[PDB]
Amino acid sequence: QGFPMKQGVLLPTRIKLLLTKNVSCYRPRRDGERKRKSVRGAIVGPDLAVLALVIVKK
RNA sequence: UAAUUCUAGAGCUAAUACAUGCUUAAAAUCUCGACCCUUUGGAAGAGAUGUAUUUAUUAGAUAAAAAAUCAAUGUCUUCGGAC
Repeated sequence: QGFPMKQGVLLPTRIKLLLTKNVSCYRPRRDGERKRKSVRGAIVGPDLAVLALVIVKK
């Protein structure tokens, strides 16, 4: 669908959260505002469409 | 990702952003008290004191005169201690 992954939620799905200032996946327009957005969980599965890979040793 | 002032991973470098942290007069006054050897003693040395926070306890005088008194003392000693 488009949604990104967030480390800390122990589900293989997506859910609605109330994001805050210094946390990733959100960027506030005014000061002191918080929005409810929807983010995808931290467990991989057949639904994904990309994946991040860092070569820690070749 | 069909999509909205949606955003993920990897790589750089700044501040009146964020996090730390030194400098300086002399004086006085307190407490502790090495010693001292003595009467009625005096003393080295030590530490404490900005402002702000919280609690407790004191100063923050005043309507009109003079003695007797208990001692202590500033002082001329008048070694009385009156002042």
